Amino acid sequence: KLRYAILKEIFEGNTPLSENDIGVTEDQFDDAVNFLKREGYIIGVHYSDDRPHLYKLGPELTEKGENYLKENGTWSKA
Repeated sequence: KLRYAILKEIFEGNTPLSENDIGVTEDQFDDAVNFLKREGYIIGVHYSDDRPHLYKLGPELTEKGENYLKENGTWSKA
């Protein structure tokens, strides 16, 4: 539901981006990033304190993640 939505925000946002800023809670953003990392949609996810933190350079999209945006792109967001 929010998986593509956050991915799209990453894609054009160029990172980093906040959770409240994209429109979700910490744990929602966290779960999304972790899930997307696991399945292989994005890479460059670095853990700091405990949770994933995005920097200004690092989060890279995979072909699968990029292709996913093309299909699930039919979502009114941004």
